[PDB]
Amino acid sequence: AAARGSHMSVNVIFGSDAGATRAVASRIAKRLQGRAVDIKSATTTDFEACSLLILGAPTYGFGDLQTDWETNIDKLTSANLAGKKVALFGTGDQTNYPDSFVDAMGLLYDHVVERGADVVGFTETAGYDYTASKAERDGRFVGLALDEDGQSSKTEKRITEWISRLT
Amino acid sequence: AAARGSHMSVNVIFGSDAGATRAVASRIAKRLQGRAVDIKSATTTDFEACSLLILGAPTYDLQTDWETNIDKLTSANLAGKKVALFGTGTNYFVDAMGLLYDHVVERGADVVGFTETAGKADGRFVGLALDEDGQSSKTEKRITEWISRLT
Ligand SMILES: Cc1cc2nc3c(=O)[nH]c(=O)nc-3n(C[C@H](O)[C@H](O)[C@H](O)COP(=O)(O)O)c2cc1C
Ligand SMILES: Cc1cc2nc3c(=O)[nH]c(=O)nc-3n(C[C@H](O)[C@H](O)[C@H](O)COP(=O)(O)O)c2cc1C
Repeated sequence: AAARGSHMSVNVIFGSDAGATRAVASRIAKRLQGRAVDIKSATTTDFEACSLLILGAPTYGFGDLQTDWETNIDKLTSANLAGKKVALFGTGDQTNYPDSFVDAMGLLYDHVVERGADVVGFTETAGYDYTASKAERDGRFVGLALDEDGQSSKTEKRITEWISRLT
Repeated sequence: AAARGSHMSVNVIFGSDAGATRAVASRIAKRLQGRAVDIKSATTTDFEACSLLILGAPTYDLQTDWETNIDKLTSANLAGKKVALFGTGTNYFVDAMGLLYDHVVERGADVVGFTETAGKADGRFVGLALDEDGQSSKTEKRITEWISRLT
């Protein structure tokens, strides 16, 4: 008999290549008393069996989705997300990639809106320096944009402010 | 933020018309730190979002709500999932358990919690057969032993 893994019905599904998003997802999971699930081991049930779903991904290549997310994107497209509360967080480097900043978060946003999820947790682009981002809509981000490479000292505050809006 | 409803990953989907199975499922869940879900309000997610699935039904001979809602069972991915069965049933025994046993086996759910018939569901009981009508003082003991076999 295995534990559910968290008290609250929160599933944080993430992808990571160098561990930055993995650590951020675990930090987010703790605050909401949720589970941190790697997209490589996630199931469609992980997308559906939660009252609040949070998807996280870094941006790799030329503004593309992280490789595990692309391979496992079926688990997302085959999940019933209609009317489900969904939030997004993205890791990226705004200094070295100012034209494709957290672009993978925008790719995930398009994918969950098509499946009918109610997306919450929009953030402002004020403290960020970037030229273009697929994660930007109406002058704001579709979720929490974090830069562990050059702005790690601000992620702790950004996570604190972002979560308070999700509850 | 809503709680999952149980600490352990156990979902007890049951069916009851008079309240006998309902009460037994509640007790089993409390002991296993699981959720008790009526099949009328159950979801396919309730079938899949657990490491141990426990299906309960009275014999009336499947209970009417279970047949009407059998979609949720046939459309749930139980392949390789651990599933256990408990059945409620002198005047007649736990026949609906066997109908529920066949369904989960057809889905591909590894069935556990087989029970001795010493007290249509070989030579061993496929799950916890409970007779609340005339043997209720032994149901608590039968549950105790059954839980030991599941852990
Ligand atoms: C080859 C490569 C391409 C990247 N492309 C982008 C990009 O287009 N946009 C962005 O915001 N960050 C980009 N980054 C930065 C990463 O997304 C950032 O380091 C992130 O924190 C990595 O998360 P992880 O360590 O969990 O994999 C790139 C990094 C590398 C190594
Ligand atoms: C019409 C009818 C048929 C029944 N058929 C069976 C049967 O074949 N086998 C059995 O063991 N019990 C049978 N029972 C007994 C019930 O399964 C038993 O009373 C059970 O505890 C009912 O559970 P519930 O009150 O949660 O619905 C039947 C009861 C009724 C009213």
